[PDB]
Amino acid sequence: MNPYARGPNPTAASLEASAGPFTVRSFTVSRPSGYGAGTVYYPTNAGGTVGAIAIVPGYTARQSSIKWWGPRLASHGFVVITIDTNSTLDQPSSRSSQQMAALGQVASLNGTSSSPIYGKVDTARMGVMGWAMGGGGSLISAANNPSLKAAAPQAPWDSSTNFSSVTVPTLIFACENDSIAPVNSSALPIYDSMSRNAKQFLEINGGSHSCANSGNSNQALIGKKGVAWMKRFMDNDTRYSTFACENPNSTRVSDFRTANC
Ligand SMILES: O=[N+]([O-])c1ccc(O)cc1
Repeated sequence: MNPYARGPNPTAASLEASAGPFTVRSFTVSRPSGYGAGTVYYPTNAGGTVGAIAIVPGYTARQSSIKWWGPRLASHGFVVITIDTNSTLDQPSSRSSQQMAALGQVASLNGTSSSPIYGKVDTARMGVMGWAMGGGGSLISAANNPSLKAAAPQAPWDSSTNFSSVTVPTLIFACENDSIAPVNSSALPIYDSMSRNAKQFLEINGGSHSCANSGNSNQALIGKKGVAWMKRFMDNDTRYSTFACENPNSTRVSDFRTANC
């Protein structure tokens, strides 16, 4: 009787696949509200309203770096907006404001009859993702908006690592050999600061700073985990509890931690 459960029962194979069960379409945002540019990905056949996820790139970067998440997540039953920031050189606090503005605009479009996502979104169920400074921005978003249902930043950085205010379920993807935002001074301290949430830390063996970006060679695992985390926590969908919470016990993972999951 979970009103938010969508799609067939998951399997490892179905979550590792390039595409989930639903057909995906996309469109460009005509007039971004409070951010630079956006692409919205959505399922055409999810069978009920779905939650929305906003995804932000890192410093200097654009939608291309994070775009693979759009179809991957949308095909499992989410509306996903990938953004460009107002400036490629925006810092994490500005990136958080823009991420939240993008979620607001998804809500606007859900109420706009000419939009392809008209009536497709449950605006009460939202999540945040992003790379590097965009990952820091996602954590700021979560700290400031505790009704967000999930966060899953990748290779995050912020000038502070104290995210003890975050009560939103948070999965941190990290990249072992990150030279930009080293794990030991960025992703791991951030993970360790969070005391009141379901949380997880998944470090990719040998990964550079771009190890969770479009074109990575761990899309099966990373995509399984991101989808599972969003499903479990955005949809309250306990079919995904093991996928969300498990240690993959994988040679592709150099460090795994989880708590309250
Ligand atoms: O953009 N970032 O991910 C950064 C920026 C500066 C820094 O010293 C470390 C990481």
